[PDB]
Amino acid sequence: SKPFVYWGSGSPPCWKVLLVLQEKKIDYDEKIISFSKKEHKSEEILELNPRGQVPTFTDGDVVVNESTAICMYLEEKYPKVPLFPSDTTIRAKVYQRMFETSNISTNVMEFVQYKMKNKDSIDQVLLKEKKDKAHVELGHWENYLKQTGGFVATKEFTMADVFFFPMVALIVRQGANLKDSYPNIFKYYNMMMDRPTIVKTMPPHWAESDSPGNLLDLC
Amino acid sequence: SKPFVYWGSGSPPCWKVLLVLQEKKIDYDEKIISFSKKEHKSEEILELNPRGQVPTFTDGDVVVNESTAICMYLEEKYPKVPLFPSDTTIRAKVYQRMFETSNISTNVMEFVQYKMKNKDSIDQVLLKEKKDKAHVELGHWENYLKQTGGFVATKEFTMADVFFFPMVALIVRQGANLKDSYPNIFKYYNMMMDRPTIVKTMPPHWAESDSPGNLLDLC
Repeated sequence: SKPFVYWGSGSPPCWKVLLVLQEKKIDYDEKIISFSKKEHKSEEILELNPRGQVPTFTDGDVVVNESTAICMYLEEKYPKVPLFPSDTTIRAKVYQRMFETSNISTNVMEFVQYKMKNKDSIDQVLLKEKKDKAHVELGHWENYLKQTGGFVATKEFTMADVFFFPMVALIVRQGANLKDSYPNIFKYYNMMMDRPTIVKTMPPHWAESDSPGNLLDLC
Repeated sequence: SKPFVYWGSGSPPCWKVLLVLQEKKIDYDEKIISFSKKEHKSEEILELNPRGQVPTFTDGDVVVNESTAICMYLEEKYPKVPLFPSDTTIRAKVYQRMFETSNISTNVMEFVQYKMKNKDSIDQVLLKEKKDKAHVELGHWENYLKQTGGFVATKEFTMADVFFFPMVALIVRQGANLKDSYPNIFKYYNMMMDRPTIVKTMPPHWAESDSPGNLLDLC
């Protein structure tokens, strides 16, 4: 009857879900949980999601948890505002961009991961690899955006941008200065940051919290 | 006109693609590359896939690389033999299982990862965590299979099994003894191993190569 979504601030998988709902204009109920207070580990969550993770989503009797699965279900259940074009060939490219975004987590966020799981423990001999790998990954997306001149997969907003943008917003959040090193991504970020649905779904805790600044040196 | 797939032995993302093609009975051309000889890094591959990875797939003018994207494209382009049921609610569960399989790589394969990236370097204090985490992850799937009594998402073979099985076959390949600890997964594995399409797509190099045996102690 009416989708309900349990989610938390700062979580790209949660953001993906909110963006799809907003873009498709679907009315939904929500429960903003507290990560710092471990509410994603509550019994109400576990009943619906034995992994005790967010997002956890329900829609009538339907219950779905994996962020990507939720997005796919919403696109299929509410076809009114399609986040995929109709041409099968073009759709293939949207799917390609969507799933390729996972490489950003691995190749880029690992630079932020390492600068924490053992910080104050120099190893710039290897650290060079990671930072360099982050630059290589970003290069791909820089090119993609350069090629489209608009969004990440086509000249129109699609499911691919739902997956991509949150990752870019997170990167900027960590203090990355993309203006001159990655002009197209920066331009993409600025355009998207002005999109009403994105404005509505910015992570609530970022406004009053300081940027961790783990990518201030990325460049 | 006729799909063409570049792929390598032992790669779950490649296996996923071959299974979809075989299950849907789509006729395709193929180029079996050599990982040990770095043919996935060839110029012919790079032209199609700048990441120099496999699987790389083409179908006429369409070019798609991400394994999941390839599978989605095939399901959409060749609807004759659907790997998804028609009911949107049930499809949601198939999507859920498909994407949740990624946790197996992270929670289970990490036990195999660690027992290599720094083997002969005891740390059973932490090692306990990893092994234990692998058991927790497998528990979920044990339950799922217990609940269905058949396949991983429903009582019918679906896209979810395409994603799941390769990961289980890999686990067994590493020497896991699931018979008594995870009876339903073992039963699932045996049934699937007898499925003609799986028989046809077993990783070619496994027959004459010894099992790495990194999960012989998992139990």
